[PDB]
Amino acid sequence: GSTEFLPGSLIDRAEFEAENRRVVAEGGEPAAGRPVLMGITKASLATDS
Repeated sequence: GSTEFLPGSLIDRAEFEAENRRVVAEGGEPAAGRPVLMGITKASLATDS
C-alpha cells in the first residue's frame, strides 16, 4: 500500500508492527504479512551489519 515496502521482501516483526502502527495513526493503511520459516544460512546472511 503506502508503507514504503517492496511486496515480497522479508522484514523483522518489530519493524513491521512499528510501521503498521505508525502509518495507520497518521495516514492509514495496513500492510499484509504472513509468518515465514528460514534456514540458518539465510538468517545469518540477512543481518543488519
